[PDB]
Amino acid sequence: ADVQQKLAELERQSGGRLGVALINTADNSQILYRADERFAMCXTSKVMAAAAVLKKSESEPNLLNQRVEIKKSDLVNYNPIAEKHVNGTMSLAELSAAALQYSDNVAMNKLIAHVGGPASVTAFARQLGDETFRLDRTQPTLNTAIPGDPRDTTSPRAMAQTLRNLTLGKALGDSQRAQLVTWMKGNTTGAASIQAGLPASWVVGDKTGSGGYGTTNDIAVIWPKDRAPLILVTYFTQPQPKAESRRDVLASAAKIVTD
Ligand SMILES: [Cl-]
Ligand code: NA
Repeated sequence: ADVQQKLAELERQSGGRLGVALINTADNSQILYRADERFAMCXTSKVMAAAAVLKKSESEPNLLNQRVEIKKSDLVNYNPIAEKHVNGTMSLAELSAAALQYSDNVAMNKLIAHVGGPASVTAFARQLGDETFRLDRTQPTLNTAIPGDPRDTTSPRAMAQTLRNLTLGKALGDSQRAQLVTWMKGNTTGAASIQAGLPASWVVGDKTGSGGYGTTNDIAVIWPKDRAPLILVTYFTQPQPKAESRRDVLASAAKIVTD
């Protein structure tokens, strides 16, 4: 009740729309706030794309070593890693790491294309038992985050459950699960988001997202000191098309639900 009041107060002060789902594996409990509403995933969808490639690799041993050409025509709006590799190749492992750890747009698009496109990523989610996730578009258009638009959305509840399956459950084989967790623990983009609301000693693997309407997102697997792990999804979006980022809102939500 108090956690619910605190999240409602945070949402009101922020001016936007906040979605939270925490799974605490200590006691199999959840803390939910707008957890069945849809939110634009933005960058957070790259976990599903990378997981689809990892799943494909379970029946294609050297898949992660497969080379992918990077060309000027592949560049999109945010290419921090791929821009360094234009006119050469990157492996699927390198693209997965760039997508997950730097939010590289080109890398996401190569993962999407490899597995057959947005509808194939969505079909993979369905195979896992996630009937909420939808990836409709590639980068950069999947980030538009227009209010009322269901494209490229999921709910906090569904994303938390799916992230739990991918990182702590059995969606992926042991090698592939460990690889996903290692990639997420090496993320470089999340220090101001969920991590900023947790004690410094806790270990986090996370994936952020951002987009139009000031959309600011983070999804995380969290190992608190000497405790069972948590899964936390914090999704946030705002009324104005050109609203600025609000990573502090995600940090505040994380602090509220883990205090
Ligand atoms: Cl505006
Ligand atoms: Na989206």
